[PDB]
Amino acid sequence: FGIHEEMLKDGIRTNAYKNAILQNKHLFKDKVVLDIGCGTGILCLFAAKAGAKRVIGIDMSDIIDKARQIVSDNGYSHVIELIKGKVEDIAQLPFGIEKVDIIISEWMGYFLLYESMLQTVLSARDRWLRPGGYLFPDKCTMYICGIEDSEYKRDKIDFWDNVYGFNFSAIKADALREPLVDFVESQQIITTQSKFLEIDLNTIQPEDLKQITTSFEFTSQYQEYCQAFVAWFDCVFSRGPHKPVEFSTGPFTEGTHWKQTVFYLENDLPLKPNDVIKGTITISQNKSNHRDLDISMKYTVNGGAVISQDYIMR
Amino acid sequence: FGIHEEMLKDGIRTNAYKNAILQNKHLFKDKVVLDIGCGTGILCLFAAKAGAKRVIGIDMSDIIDKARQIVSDNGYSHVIELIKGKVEDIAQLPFGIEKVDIIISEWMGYFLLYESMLQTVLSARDRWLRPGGYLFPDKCTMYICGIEDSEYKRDKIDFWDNVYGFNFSAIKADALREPLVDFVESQQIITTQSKFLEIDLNTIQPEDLKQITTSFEFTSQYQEYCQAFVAWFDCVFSRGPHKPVEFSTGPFTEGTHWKQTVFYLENDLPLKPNDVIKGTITISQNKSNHRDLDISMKYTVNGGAVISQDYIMR
Ligand SMILES: Nc1ncnc2c1ncn2[C@@H]1O[C@H](CSCC[C@H](N)C(=O)O)[C@@H](O)[C@H]1O
Ligand SMILES: Nc1ncnc2c1ncn2[C@@H]1O[C@H](CSCC[C@H](N)C(=O)O)[C@@H](O)[C@H]1O
Repeated sequence: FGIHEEMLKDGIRTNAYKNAILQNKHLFKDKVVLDIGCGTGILCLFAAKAGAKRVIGIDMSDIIDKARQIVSDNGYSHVIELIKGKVEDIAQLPFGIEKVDIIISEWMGYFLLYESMLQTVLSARDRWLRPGGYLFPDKCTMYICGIEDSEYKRDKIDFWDNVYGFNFSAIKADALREPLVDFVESQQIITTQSKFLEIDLNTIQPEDLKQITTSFEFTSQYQEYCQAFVAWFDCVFSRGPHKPVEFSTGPFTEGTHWKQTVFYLENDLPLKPNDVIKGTITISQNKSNHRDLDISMKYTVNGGAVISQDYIMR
Repeated sequence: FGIHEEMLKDGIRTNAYKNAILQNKHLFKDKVVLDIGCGTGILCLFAAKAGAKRVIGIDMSDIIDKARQIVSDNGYSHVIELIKGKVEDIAQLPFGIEKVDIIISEWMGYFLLYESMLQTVLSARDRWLRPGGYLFPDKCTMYICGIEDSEYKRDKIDFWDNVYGFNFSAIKADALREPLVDFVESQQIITTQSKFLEIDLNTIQPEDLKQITTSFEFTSQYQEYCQAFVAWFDCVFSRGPHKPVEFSTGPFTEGTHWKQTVFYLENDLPLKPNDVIKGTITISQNKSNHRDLDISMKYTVNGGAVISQDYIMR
């Protein structure tokens, strides 16, 4: 339903795709393009307008029926073919196509990896992408920093101490364990930013994602309390475009429907300028429900004792 | 997860329940209370504090495990018993309880009836409520009026005419068929209000809800275009409380998590003062997906020809 309105109205995201595709007619002319999760078909339309010989869109949604009408209303029924189905249940691609030159996908989830189609795209890549072929986009980088969020933490967390006079503190750890998807103001940031993960769709393998372990390090700029870490991702169309096309979901630039991801700390960190926060973040699917994402943090401040907190995005 | 944060933070709703319960200790003292869909247990806690002998909460959610801890942390483990389960799959109530004096429930959905627990409450009533017993709340009234919403209609509807130069108009009827749950400003209202439905939980029967047919009539106050109808409901704890307790989800009062429900019109209505809009609204569950709600409108303006529009809440 309205899920497609949201992405189309996400101007930062859609223009990034539009520019990467339409500015590179030379790369798209007469090629075979596969759009994974085509939805309403806007990306397919871009690729057709850019000169592709064939655009094959896959989507498991019933949106497909109306996407075909949109393709026809814009004159592309001979170029764009849409398939209702999960990518995993496609025997052959139509028209006897066996390899494709370009895969377009919008796979990125919240916190990049939450309920993402990454695995589906990697399988499509392994089954169909010709050697040397291109993934639009193909590189995503995650960043993390520390913020001051005293107001929002007292409202979302310490609310549970006294609810109409009752003690609801038994719920507090469950409130803390859920990362919040929300916009953060950049003036709340009180540390440098740390690139802590890069995902390269040209090289990554499916088993690399079973469990992600990574490191992060950032530096306090203020005498201040830190109540949360905030994380976002930048996405780059790097291989293929004549010039690289980029967009960010971070707080320093116009918002996107992914917002940012806020990880509330159990205990506020009192930070002095030049204090160093460094640790590891481990990301993996939840054992009891595979749609859920387990995120585990272990870090220190100036070598202090290890602080550890576990989150579940569900 | 955070669904319970939302209702607790809904002050209009929670205070209405708190006042109806805690202001009527005389009615609750030494009685047996059933809370349908108890969640975190706040309503159970109110009923216990009001003097109930026994409070039985039912919830099909795993929230129950933490709700039991909250009950214990507030000293009520001997009064409040919680059952994980659907009401439809409960053999006997515990402690050999066979009848109950009061049913509390928060059954109201969006547009009152969308994904509501009404049917579950009526079954609990028929199985367990003693003759003459009370339902908290027991009366809900729906209201509807016409609004000016030219800005939001051009953004949510005529957006589809031209999307990055492409014609997406094939989607426009699907955008119009989805009612929007959103807040409306009262100064957008340009008609009188029409009570079009009342639900009396003391008397209503399950088969009465298979298909609801009702009438509405309201009157234009301005020379203006009408782009949508807006609907909300008021809820009343009428039988039981010493004085009636009420709350509204309408635009003239503080917002609630139910917001209001906006029905965009296919064709704007040009209204003159004292123009009369009258018709029928038919509400029933969708044949192909029973979670969905079909809403059909047929109306006239000053006896003009019949205008009809169909909506699906899904
Ligand atoms: N395994 C899978 N196989 C096929 N489609 C999938 C899939 N997993 C998710 N999808 C589909 O991928 C889409 C991603 S939303 C992307 C929408 C489109 N690019 C636009 O801008 O409108 C969804 O519509 C969903 O139905
Ligand atoms: N058929 C059914 N049987 C038992 N519980 C149900 C049910 N249908 C819905 N529910 C439960 O009813 C609850 C309604 S939300 C009400 C929450 C509570 N009154 C509070 O203020 O926190 C949900 O938690 C849901 O799990």
